[PDB]
Amino acid sequence: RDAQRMNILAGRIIAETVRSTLGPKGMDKMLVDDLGDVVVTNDGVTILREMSVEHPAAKMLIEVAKTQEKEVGDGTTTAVVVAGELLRKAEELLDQNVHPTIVVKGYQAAAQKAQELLKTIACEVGAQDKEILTKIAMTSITGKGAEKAKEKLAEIIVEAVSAVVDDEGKVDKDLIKIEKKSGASIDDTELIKGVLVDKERVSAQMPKKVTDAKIALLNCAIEIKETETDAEIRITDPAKLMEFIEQEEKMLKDMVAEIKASGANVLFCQKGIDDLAQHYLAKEGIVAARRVKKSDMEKLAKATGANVITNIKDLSAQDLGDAGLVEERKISGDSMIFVEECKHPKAVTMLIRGTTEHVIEEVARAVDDAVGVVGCTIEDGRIVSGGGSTEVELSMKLREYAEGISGREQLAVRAFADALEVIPRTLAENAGLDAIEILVKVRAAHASNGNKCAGLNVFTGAVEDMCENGVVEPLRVKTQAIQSAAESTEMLLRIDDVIAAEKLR
Repeated sequence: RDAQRMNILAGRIIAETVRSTLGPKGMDKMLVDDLGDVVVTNDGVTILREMSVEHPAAKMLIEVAKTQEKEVGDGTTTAVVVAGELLRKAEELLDQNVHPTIVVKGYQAAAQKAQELLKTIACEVGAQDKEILTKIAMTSITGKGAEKAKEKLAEIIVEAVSAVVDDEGKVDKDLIKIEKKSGASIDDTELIKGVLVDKERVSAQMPKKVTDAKIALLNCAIEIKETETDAEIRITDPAKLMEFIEQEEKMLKDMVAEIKASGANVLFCQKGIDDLAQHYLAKEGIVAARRVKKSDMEKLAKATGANVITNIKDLSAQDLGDAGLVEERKISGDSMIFVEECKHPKAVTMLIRGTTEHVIEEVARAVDDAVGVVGCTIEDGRIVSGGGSTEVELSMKLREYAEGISGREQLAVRAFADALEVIPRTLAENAGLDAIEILVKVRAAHASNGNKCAGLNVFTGAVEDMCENGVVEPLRVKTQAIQSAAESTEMLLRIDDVIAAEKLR
């Protein structure tokens, strides 16, 4: 009859299914299709990418989740859960024959007020505090499962982001490369200022350590060259077969000789190298190598100011780079070259070691997500208490602000505050504790002059300080969550007419 009555209860099917999969714990409810492609993965946004939709109302809430994921990378599921909880409470007031106009404005007023309340609560942090940067790092890796040396990994990751601090105060993830190389264990983890490579020197006669070496890049290969124009070899006299072998002796002499005249102590190459070319580099004594990714040939020139040289004949001194200290040694595994550059570090890297290929890949994913959490703090410089210790504080202040709004509509803004208690309730139910007798203790810590960092810890299972245990989350995730949640609910309250048309392009 009314239709709308049946669409409100439809939204209570997606939020509940993606409610337990939030936080450390969370059982997976896989609804595989008839094909049988089971993909057990405790994830939320992934469930929305492969699932048949029943009503068009459930499709609009997916757009706001994708735009927020690429910009943040985490916390998008915290909005759809709290969103659905708001519609369930609105039914208590809908029965009173309330008009949607006065209801939709009640949430916008409380949401707009929360934008100013979340600022004073956010604590300021500098780009050199070695006490807050270390806590936010260890909190993210704890959930990965690596009790071998998580304390050391938190001290090295903070030393890198704290050293590549540009003048404007931003941070680029491209300036931190990753290297997956097996070793003895994680204890051998160390961050080198530069770039490593397992390509050992082809000849042992080459120098083992050279200080202030001129880097030289060659985009072409060191083999038989060929003119850009069309050309084909033609043989008719069998006596000329020996001249071709002798002709290469001259081309591979004056060409390679120019490298030494330019003052190039180190050389690099991508493709293979001619067999006879190994003799020229033996008498001169210059470092060389082969097989190098094209992407690596760009960071070296960008990190030192060098320029690629496609023709050795057109080589110059300005195009040469400047290596800090090159040397080949071993560090619990296969020997590798260390092309360091501490005189002016423009792009560092990171090396991780493990016992097996399956172990390094696990921690390899944590270093990427860790930079995202700390990467946004250095840019904004504002953080808030974690563990859901932000909504319970605002809910008590909105009651005072709701008193100023006279008339028979103050109950609307008040009902929105009571619905924000779902965050501390989900984490409490997953821990196996009652969420009715514990909600009173969290209020004592925020009564009058209580601390502004109290929260419930899932591990210990009792109210503690988020700053002491190390629980903390960015501020941008909270602004976008309240901002998106404030606009997401509008998609349901504003609409008031079923669309039963035909032919819509």
